[PDB]
Amino acid sequence: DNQFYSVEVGDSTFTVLKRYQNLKPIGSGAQGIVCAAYDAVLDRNVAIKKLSRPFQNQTHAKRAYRELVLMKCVNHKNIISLLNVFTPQKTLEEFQDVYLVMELMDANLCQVIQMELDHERMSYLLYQMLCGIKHLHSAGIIHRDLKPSNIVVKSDCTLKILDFGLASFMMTPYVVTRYYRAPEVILGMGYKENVDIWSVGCIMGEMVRHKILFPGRDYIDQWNKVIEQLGTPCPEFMKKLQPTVRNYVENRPKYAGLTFPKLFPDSLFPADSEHNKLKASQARDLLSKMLVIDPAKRISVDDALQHPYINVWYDPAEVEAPPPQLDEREHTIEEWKELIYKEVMN
Ligand SMILES: CNC(=O)c1cc(-n2ncc3cc(Nc4c(F)cccc4Cl)c(COC)cc32)cs1
Repeated sequence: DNQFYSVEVGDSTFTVLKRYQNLKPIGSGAQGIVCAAYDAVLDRNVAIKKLSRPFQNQTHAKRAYRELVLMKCVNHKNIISLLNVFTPQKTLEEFQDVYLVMELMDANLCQVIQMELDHERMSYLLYQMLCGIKHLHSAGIIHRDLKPSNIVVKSDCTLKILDFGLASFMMTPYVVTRYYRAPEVILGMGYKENVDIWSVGCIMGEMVRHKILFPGRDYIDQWNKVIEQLGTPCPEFMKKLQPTVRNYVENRPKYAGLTFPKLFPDSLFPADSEHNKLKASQARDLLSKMLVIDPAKRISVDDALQHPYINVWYDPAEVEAPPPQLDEREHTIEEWKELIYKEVMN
């Protein structure tokens, strides 16, 4: 009679529509436990994410509402698209949980990063990342927090970005991964579309080095890794800085910065055949153009898509697909609950 049923995965309770069977865990973290399942109605495997009272506080609520709203604005194969959204609760007063359903992928990009990838797969993953970012930008969405843990991949090299980036305080075991954020974000500068190119360069470089490029306890540590490796930025960059942050950055110890042959030596690249020698030099060239502190000097998304390392995959239908409510302010728990509930059941 009832449309739903409940099972215990890990230690969370999943109450899902009966069409979804054989729930197995695949991931946990920030704002959602996730299960794989078989969708008996679509005859395909899916991933199901549980949002446990997303309205419980501002940080959870703004992200839940935003990503439920934004996913109807984008339509692109390298960007999340939902198959279903539902709550097992019946009225607003009973509402607690939201369940999101998408295609089941094969792996997280963190997993792929730990592998040895030929140039064809690396360049195809990066090409798809840039296509998705370009689609987001065309829809007026600048991500600012692109990171591998929110990117998923299938065995055939196809890739999807799962989140929409930045707009806090969390009272939980949770901690935010900040290593892929641009200097604009680290330093509070304001930004344009190519803020996301930095994060792609951080992902790129980690595929080559198999180590996080700019680790650190906080932005303090992080900034130190940035300047130690790329060198202190030019005065032209300093002048963009708010006057207090400028003082801190200018008074940091001055480093000259390593060249990119030394940051990404030949050893890290496939370079036995002439084809692979050439691709290694094209890869390091692209790296040197997106790991650039000053956004005025950093390569754009469009130019990155024309780079010789990337454009071997080009095709008009992928990079330029037709683009498409609103982003809201501070609300109470009660108000967020109703906003999310109403978006859940359009
Ligand atoms: C055999 N397959 C595997 O081992 C793997 C499959 C995946 N995989 N595939 C899809 C997918 C979606 C989400 N998040 C999510 C969701 F489930 C539903 C709606 C929205 C969102 Cl953002 C997560 C959780 O990411 C932290 C992992 C996911 C990763 S490893």
